Amino acid sequence: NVAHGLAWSYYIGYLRLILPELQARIRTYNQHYNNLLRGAVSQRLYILLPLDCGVPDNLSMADPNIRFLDKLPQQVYSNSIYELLENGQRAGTCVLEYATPLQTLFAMSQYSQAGFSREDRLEQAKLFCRTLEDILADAPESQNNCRLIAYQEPDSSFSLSQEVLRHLRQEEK
Amino acid sequence: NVAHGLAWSYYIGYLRLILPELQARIRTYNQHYNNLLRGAVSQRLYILLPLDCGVPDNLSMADPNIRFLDKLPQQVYSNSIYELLENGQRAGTCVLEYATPLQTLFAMSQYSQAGFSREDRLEQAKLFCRTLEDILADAPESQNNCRLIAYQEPDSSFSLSQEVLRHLRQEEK
Repeated sequence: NVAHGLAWSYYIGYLRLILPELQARIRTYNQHYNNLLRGAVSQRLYILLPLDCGVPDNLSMADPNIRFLDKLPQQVYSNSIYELLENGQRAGTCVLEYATPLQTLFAMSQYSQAGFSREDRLEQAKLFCRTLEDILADAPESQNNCRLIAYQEPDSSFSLSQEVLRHLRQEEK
Repeated sequence: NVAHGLAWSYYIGYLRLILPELQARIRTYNQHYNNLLRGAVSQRLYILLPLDCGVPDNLSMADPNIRFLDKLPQQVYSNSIYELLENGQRAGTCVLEYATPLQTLFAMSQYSQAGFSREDRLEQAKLFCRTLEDILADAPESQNNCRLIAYQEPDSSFSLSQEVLRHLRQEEK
């Protein structure tokens, strides 16, 4: 039942650290990194939670319509702005990253001495989102600075860019 | 019951990574970083587990008889060699560090929305060592490359250097 510790550490040792000074680093990119143009990166941190726990080290490997734009300026943690493409053109920009602890779950199910099957993994990943949802709920302001994008995959097709673009548009209003 | 996830992640995402190429990086420091002298740093990774979960960011703050000697050479993870002093003179050298996840436990008990008392912390820290002991047992070779130094503190006095120097000598034979 590793999910509990996974969620607490991820909030306590990461989110609660970067999330407070988050929107600031963004308006800095949007308004103080250029003279000629205002940037339009969303205000929130988008966290990918594939319940499959696959974490490609390049999001273009997950979707060529997700392209790295720039590093979120600092103030040390490194974050990444991405543009999302739709029909060959930019539909949004946000800071985007995987929830790193899913790597632990993935790796746990590739390691014999753990007795960890794909079904264990899934059961644990879902548990992880729910625990994290709950922590962020009872955590002041934090829940508002970020949005959780949990998803699985069928056997049709799946667009990660469309998935993000949803919240990226559903938040414009 | 965060300890389980804490232990698995610490093994899966850290120990199982650095421990394999560990003794190599040490003999490199001991035999290939100098021409005139052979180094005498121990072969194992010494992991501090204060059940109090206090982690000072300088081990000289924990014990002035523990002094930073050098960074363990690489091959990216950074590690630290320490000399241990006894009566003003060097009694051993080893690579030494805290088990980082105890920070999560410490911080959890300083954060209201968690319902985490000192007693919760202790109960959880001990749980963490035991889980980690068990993982390292059923993990080939790994258990041999490292030694776990769990300890609490009274209300007499406690020497961290003496504690380490124990294993540092109990391993010489």
